[PDB]
Amino acid sequence: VSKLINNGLLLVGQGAYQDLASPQQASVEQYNIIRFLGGAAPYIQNKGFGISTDIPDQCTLEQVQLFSRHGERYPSTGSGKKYKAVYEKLMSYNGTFKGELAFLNDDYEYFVPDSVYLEKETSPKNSDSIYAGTTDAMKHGIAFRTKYGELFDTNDTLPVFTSNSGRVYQTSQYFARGFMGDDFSNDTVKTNIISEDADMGANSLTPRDGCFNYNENANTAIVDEYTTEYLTKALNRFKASNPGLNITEDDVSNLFGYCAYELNVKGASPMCDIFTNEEFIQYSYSVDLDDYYSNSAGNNMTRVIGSTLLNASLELLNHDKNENKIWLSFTHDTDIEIFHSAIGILIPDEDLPVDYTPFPSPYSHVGITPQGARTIIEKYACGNESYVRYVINDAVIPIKKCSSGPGFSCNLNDYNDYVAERVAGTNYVEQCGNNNASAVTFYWDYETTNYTASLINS
Amino acid sequence: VSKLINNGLLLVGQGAYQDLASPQQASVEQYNIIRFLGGAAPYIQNKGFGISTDIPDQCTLEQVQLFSRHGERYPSTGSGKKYKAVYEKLMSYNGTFKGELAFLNDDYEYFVPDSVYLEKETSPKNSDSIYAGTTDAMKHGIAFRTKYGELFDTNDTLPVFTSNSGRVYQTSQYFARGFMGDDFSNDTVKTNIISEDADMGANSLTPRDGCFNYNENANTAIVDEYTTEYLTKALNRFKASNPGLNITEDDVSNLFGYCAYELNVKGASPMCDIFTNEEFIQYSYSVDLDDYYSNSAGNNMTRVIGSTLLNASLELLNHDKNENKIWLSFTHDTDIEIFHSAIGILIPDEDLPVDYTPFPSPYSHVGITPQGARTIIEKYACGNESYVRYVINDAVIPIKKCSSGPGFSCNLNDYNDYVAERVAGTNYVEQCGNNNASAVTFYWDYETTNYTASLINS
Amino acid sequence: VSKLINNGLLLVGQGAYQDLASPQQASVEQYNIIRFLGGAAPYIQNKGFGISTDIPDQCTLEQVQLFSRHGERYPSTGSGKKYKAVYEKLMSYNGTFKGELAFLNDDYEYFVPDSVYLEKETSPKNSDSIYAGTTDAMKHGIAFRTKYGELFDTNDTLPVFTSNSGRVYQTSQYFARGFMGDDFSNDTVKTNIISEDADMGANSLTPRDGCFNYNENANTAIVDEYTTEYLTKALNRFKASNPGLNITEDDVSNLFGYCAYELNVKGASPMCDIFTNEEFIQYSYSVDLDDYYSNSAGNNMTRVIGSTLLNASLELLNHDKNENKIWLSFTHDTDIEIFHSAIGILIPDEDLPVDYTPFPSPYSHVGITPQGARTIIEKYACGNESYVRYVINDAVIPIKKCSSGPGFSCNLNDYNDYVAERVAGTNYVEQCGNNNASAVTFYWDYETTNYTASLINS
Amino acid sequence: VSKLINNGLLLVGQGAYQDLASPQQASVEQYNIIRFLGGAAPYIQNKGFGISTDIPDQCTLEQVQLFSRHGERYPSTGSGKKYKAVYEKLMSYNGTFKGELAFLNDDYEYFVPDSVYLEKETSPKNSDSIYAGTTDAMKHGIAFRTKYGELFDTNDTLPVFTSNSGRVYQTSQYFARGFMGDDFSNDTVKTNIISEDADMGANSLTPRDGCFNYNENANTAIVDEYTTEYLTKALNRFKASNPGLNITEDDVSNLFGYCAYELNVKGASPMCDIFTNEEFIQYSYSVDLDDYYSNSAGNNMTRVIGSTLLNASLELLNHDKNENKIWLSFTHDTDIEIFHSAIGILIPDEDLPVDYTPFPSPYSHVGITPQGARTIIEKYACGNESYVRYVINDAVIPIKKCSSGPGFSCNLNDYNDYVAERVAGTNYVEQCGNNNASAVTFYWDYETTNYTASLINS
Ligand SMILES: *[C@@H]1O[C@H](CO)[C@@H](O)[C@H](O)[C@H]1NC(C)=O
Ligand SMILES: *[C@@H]1O[C@H](CO)[C@@H](O)[C@H](O)[C@H]1NC(C)=O
Ligand SMILES: *[C@@H]1O[C@H](CO)[C@@H](O)[C@H](O)[C@H]1NC(C)=O
Ligand SMILES: *[C@@H]1O[C@H](CO)[C@@H](O)[C@H](O)[C@H]1NC(C)=O
Ligand SMILES: *[C@@H]1O[C@H](CO)[C@@H](O)[C@H](O)[C@H]1NC(C)=O
Ligand SMILES: *[C@@H]1O[C@H](CO)[C@@H](O)[C@H](O)[C@H]1NC(C)=O
Ligand SMILES: *[C@@H]1O[C@H](CO)[C@@H](O)[C@H](O)[C@H]1NC(C)=O
Ligand SMILES: *[C@@H]1O[C@H](CO)[C@@H](O)[C@H](O)[C@H]1NC(C)=O
Ligand SMILES: *[C@@H]1O[C@H](CO)[C@@H](O)[C@H](O)[C@H]1NC(C)=O
Ligand SMILES: *[C@@H]1O[C@H](CO)[C@@H](O)[C@H](O)[C@H]1NC(C)=O
Repeated sequence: VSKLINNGLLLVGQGAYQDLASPQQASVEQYNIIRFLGGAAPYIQNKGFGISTDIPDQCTLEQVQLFSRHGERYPSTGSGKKYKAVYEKLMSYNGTFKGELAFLNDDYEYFVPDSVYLEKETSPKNSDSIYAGTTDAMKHGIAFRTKYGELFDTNDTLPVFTSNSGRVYQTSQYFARGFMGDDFSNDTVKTNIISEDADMGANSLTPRDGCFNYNENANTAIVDEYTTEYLTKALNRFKASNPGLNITEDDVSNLFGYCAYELNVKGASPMCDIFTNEEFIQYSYSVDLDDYYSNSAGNNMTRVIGSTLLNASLELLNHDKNENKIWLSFTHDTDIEIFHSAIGILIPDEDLPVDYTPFPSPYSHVGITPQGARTIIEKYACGNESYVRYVINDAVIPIKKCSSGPGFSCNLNDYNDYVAERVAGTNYVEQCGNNNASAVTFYWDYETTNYTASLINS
Repeated sequence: VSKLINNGLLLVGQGAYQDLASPQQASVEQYNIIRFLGGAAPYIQNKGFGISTDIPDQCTLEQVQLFSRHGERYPSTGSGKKYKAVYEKLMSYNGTFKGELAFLNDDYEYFVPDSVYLEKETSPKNSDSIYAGTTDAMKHGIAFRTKYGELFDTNDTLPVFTSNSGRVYQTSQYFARGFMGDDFSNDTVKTNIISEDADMGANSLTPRDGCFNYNENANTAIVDEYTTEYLTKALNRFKASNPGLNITEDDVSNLFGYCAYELNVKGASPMCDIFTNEEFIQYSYSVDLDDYYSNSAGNNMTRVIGSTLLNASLELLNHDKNENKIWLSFTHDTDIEIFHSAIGILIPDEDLPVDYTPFPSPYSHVGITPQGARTIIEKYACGNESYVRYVINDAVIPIKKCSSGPGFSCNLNDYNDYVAERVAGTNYVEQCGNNNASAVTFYWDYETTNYTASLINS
Repeated sequence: VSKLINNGLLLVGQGAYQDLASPQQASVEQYNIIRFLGGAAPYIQNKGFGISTDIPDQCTLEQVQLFSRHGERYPSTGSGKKYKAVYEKLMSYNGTFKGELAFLNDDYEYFVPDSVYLEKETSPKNSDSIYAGTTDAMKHGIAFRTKYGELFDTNDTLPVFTSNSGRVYQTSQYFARGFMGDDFSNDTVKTNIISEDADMGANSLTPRDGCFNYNENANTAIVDEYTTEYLTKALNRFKASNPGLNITEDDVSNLFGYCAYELNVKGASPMCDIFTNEEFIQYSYSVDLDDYYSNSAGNNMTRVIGSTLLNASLELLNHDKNENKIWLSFTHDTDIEIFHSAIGILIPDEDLPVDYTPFPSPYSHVGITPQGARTIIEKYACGNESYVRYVINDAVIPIKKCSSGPGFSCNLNDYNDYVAERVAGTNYVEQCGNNNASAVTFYWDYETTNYTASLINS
Repeated sequence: VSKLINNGLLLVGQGAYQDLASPQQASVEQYNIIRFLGGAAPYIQNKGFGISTDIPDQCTLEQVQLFSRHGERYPSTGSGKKYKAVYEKLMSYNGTFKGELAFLNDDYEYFVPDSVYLEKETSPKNSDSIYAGTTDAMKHGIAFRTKYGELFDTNDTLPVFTSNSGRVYQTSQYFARGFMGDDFSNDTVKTNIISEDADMGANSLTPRDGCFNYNENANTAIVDEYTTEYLTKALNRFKASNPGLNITEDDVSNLFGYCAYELNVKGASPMCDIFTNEEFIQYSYSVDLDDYYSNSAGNNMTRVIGSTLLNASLELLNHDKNENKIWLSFTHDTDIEIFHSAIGILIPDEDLPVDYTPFPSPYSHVGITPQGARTIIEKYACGNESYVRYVINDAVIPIKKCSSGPGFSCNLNDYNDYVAERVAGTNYVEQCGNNNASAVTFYWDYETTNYTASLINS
């Protein structure tokens, strides 16, 4: 395939630049396909606000907390089944594909040829893609040591906190290897594998698993009211070039995710080429809708689940005497998204509408959890005060009305009040129905508790 | 001066890319200096939403309206003279400048050589800047012809509507020249210069001029509540390196515009180097506040004023049969802002806060009126329906709840209801206290009325 | 068509960046398709040597000479015929195209639907392409006034020198309009249209036309020895996906130019997608070969033709008292290429080989004459000396062993000796067999001689 | 310090784009500062020729050899101490620095905090630079696995060959770690540390060490003929702004390396801002000259020395049946340069001139050995033939007259003839005067010879 086809991520051409003095006068980031793929496609930085991510001058790093998703991965078992099916449905067309689907004629292989890769991080070992998730995680580890490394005492073991999802675990490991470089060994790094079982309660990197009363589908109804007409138009366009083509809107909907994962896996996907920006945007909003209403503030149970890690993170912030200053936590998009429902920095004031497409989406799921998502809390001293701020996918995201400190940070005293108010009236044990652990302890007790859950293939 | 210094517009270096597979995974556009300079600095495209600006497939162009600001300019008289005063205060420091202000020692000339350039477009003739306002307008005209020229009948004169401001008028001419290329002549283009005189009432590209009850400064005390502490900190930093340096917070505040203008004029400004991102962002928000409360929905009078052009534009869209399909109007940022107060697509639901810095700014002045600002309405037919949409600084901005047409456009029928809602209860004559023209007629009566005001230097 | 397809010019993907800290560590320019299209595709800057194109500090601009090709154009009459034929040959395939050629099924229109555009500059009026040649020329004019404008006395008419090729003429005009801005009129610009008739002799912007003894095909034999096997491999690949496909290597060869012009005309060409880099590179070298041996030092008659303009240019350089300091000449690639055979700055020491592909090509035709090619001679004073240097497609190209002056320039005294040696033993009248004008005079006599040749459609 | 200053590597601003339709029409890579810093500054990819670095379609990887320099490093002892001496001369200026040297006033620290870092790779651990040498090596390993890993059998140990230089050795380990990812261990990788001791003779990654008749300084008097006038001019400029500043031309010459090293160490260097492009280019050529005459074909001894690795590499390509297909060798720039003296693909036909500055430099040292230099031989099968080609710093560099295979590769049969031609009449023992090992055996006998030299700080 020509290097002129699918050789980048931008759904815009050179036309963007045609009347500019400088290419820097152009706004082309908006057209990045990843932003429309619901967090399934490769890592992308948050749009951000222009705030420098450097620690401000005259401030000194006190502590950092990373909450990271796994890196890019193969489809899940469930999705893989869907994509393999739609591939088989497509391939069983009797006819030669024309138009956007013409690539389907060209000895087009299914991008997951071995199902053992389903659920796995893409890596140099199983993928030819530059967007390999383990690569993402290693490069992140490196970058992260570069920036926050002065907080690391090399006489200390680096603790790593990870759920037992194999891909989350492998992320944590590639991250730690990036961070530690040629000092990485079984002795300089201790990984605490925190089980996803419901019996971990709030003592978890996936506290939703112990929250029995949380129904992620509490709002599927409202989400289903959002138009799917773009799926029909697209299906109809495919049929116009391919008469008799037997696929549905359901098949078409699956092809956005198919695009995202083939991109992850192969580094380029012809499946990405079949949709217009406008279809991408509507697909994207249907994902924001789904995630907002399942995983964020649209679901009235995410505050309480999200607060477990908000609390623990705040405890870490408040304890300045801990020898360890670097908190490395790895988990899933959903956990990070629910954590964000409690953080409250990327959460809209009102529930998302379904009767129109809002611009922008008041809730951007990919701005919070792309593949390789990173939610970082920086703590630093400036004079006689400590300040806290969030760096979400490499953008500083100021806490609303707590952004007066250097780098639009929140005085730790004010951050205390902010968190208090976010978590007011939450009670995990009681709202969730789970009498296991009521709070996170694993950041503190991992030396005396063995977090060695075995890895699951999810 | 090293080509490594001020060789671009981005307030970020290469660290943005350091853990990515592709540079397209980076979000660096948030860091563009222009976005913090309040519309004073060169043109920049609206961040946008990824909507293809192309006319959608199966859609046929019917009409386009352009509402354009003048291009990049030299400082106005007031600002220029304020910049000259600050320059002179700096030059009379006795001492060698150190730190960020050191460039002041280096035969640093004031950037406006001749005060005759105040108020004027920068151009190849008066400026060595690639960011020249006339270049921007000319390239825009070319691009605009390339996009919309199928709508132009070459047997017909191109009408141009411009206010009689020199810079605005010159913009219109460079644009028309870009548009018409080697067909440009006093025969193929007829420019209607619409006076900024208050006696023009609503029949004006600057209807605020005839609005007597409009007080742009009505909300200054609110606006002035916003923090100036960053100015003090910046000043103290300058003083720390330059003991006894005698300038004010007011001076420092003017150095932002000085930066924006020296950038326009010279193509680079050492003065841009003296601020942190955090200062630019607060500066930027002070401008958003001032313009929101003066020129937008913060001021109760702007909806009535803005509605004059909104109505006129709607009359144009409603009228199928006009031989002329390309509307080209040139005016100031203020008029376009007030216009947008009535358009209502880039207007926040609520008044801007003053007691903290919101992220993002709920009202982005530079998203609407950068130098060389362009507000475009495209009208196109898809099937048996006509659709309208806005392209503001090269980004489609869908109308809230009127964006289900192709390319997120509004059915002209629905667009009628939207406009009616926007202009409801407005009355120029009565609200403004002006009994001259009550409505725009210049788009229709310009062949019988001689619109030929003499140019003013403002 | 997806904005992920053909949305740039680079025959490389994101893979180039995958192991870098900064995207600026990547070399991706080498992959620009334009460089392989033999000067037929849009303008591209010369690779260059990193030499700043600014006039050095402490130097002051004395004089500038532009020798410019026309901008991007539609195919010629001859080429158009070839491309239309290959399109018709392709379209008459009975079968559905598969593979690279699949786009041929998709209601693929021939990109020159009206033959009146053959030979013409692409423009906003006849083309949707951002690469419109008139746009290129206008933007150049603007840029050129920005840089060299201090040499322009606005009390003077700008003289423009152009051959009577309609597209060259139109280039000169769009250039002059860019340069003059809103001061462009019949009075501020005087265009001297220099006939391409053989009877102009050396008094010509196309002195090859008066050189009867010049045989551009003196070396076709050696050029034909260069491998064409890549054409077979490509043809075979097309046939493998399309059994029965009746096209030849001749057809395939025509498709590189078809790619180049559809790119010019439409801004993107699916025809560009059918070749590998390796085919592009070999096509490209066959063009370098052809042009080197026809138009440059491989042909023993180009020195003498090239010296006519080298001499005239040098005369202009030596006459510091001329009121006019800006020499604007427009002509064809071949004339500029032959001029370069005499200039000697981009000419290899040995003739090009044909029995292998050399890397790099010792003679890069597209580095000298892309569409919109610009060969500029800058003259500037530094202290008590004047210096001369070449800026070829926006890159400074130092004269070998005359690059000691500021900006790697040649002292005008040394430049005199350099030109003397380049033109030693040339005699246009005698070597060419033409007893018309023996030397260029039109730079000096255009006020008293009327250069108003009528425009030809070539 | 402003993010507008030193925020990139390019010695050009936005003016490069000002008359283009697409920024991809610009040639800005010529302006990269790295290309003028003589291999001292961060990694940069070879400018290259547009050849796709992908394995050609229908070709199957058979073998790869990597010859890698150490990554970016701190200054060597000598250079570091020279930089410290210049820093101290500058700091003892009594006076406030003005002009380009003003940053010297701003609590400007010397960039090597601890002399223990001299000779060492920059890494996340000792450096906050994105350009860290270890990061570069690690990312390279990842990329290399992604490209070549189909050739790796995971049942087999990965052998690594490195010299015992600390920085080289560390490079090899970061690379291997990138390559092996979470499979890296002392079991999956076996590193063979090949001593730099002269007693190693030709069985060495640094065979120049055992070559007694090799005088790297044989040609210093030739090299010293090249102009130093630019140093005087630079110095006089520094003096003009700083009266009585007491530094030499020698000092100024060292400030180029200081720039390169501070860039490596800090990620930005104010010292890079003190030179013009024209000075960097002359500096750059002084380094090309020195290295051409010391480490390449300018020195009569390098072909014999280089031929040791050329022969060994050829023995590897000739031997189909080795279970190991991935050769990873790590050594210094000097060894790779001398290697290239025998490879002969980036070697000029003639000795470099000294009496002027050629464009381009006929021998580009940084094109061969930037920090993190990579010379790769790929061997792949196309049909019943095997092909060999070179990828130097991410660019395919075809062998002259052996580039007609797919991807401009050389049939291994032809490659044998090429190598034989290159090594003809060479004899290490006799030409070098060293009777220790006469040939490389370490690639074959490393499982029976213990290659385990102790690390040196050089
Ligand atoms: C390093 O860690 C050990 C074991 O935790 C501790 O006892 C010792 O105090 C530490 N050494 C230094 C130099 O900090
Ligand atoms: C914790 O959760 C697990 C799984 O739901 C359950 O078996 C156990 O009873 C719980 N423990 C308590 C004390 O509720
Ligand atoms: C968070 O901590 C507060 C105490 O500050 C507590 O009342 C609340 O239950 C906690 N929320 C969760 C879900 O852990
Ligand atoms: C806009 O038009 C409406 C009727 O559509 C009219 O009643 C109203 O006064 C107009 N507003 C202005 C301010 O021109
Ligand atoms: C129109 O505007 C003028 C100038 O401001 C004002 O003085 C006059 O009263 C107005 N005329 C009418 C008819 O209201
Ligand atoms: C302008 O040009 C005219 C006519 O060529 C000439 O006579 C006059 O001297 C010039 N005026 C100035 C101010 O240079
Ligand atoms: C000049 O050239 C033309 C065309 O070739 C020819 O008719 C004429 O005779 C020539 N004049 C002389 C004096 O040779
Ligand atoms: C160039 O000028 C020289 C005189 O300097 C002359 O001998 C030669 O004929 C000229 N060459 C051409 C072709 O005009
Ligand atoms: C390279 O190998 C040849 C035989 O192929 C041998 O005669 C020659 O001496 C070798 N050169 C070196 C320097 O190892
Ligand atoms: C090998 O090299 C050593 C160390 O430089 C040298 O002294 C010795 O003579 C050599 N040995 C032989 C066998 O030539």
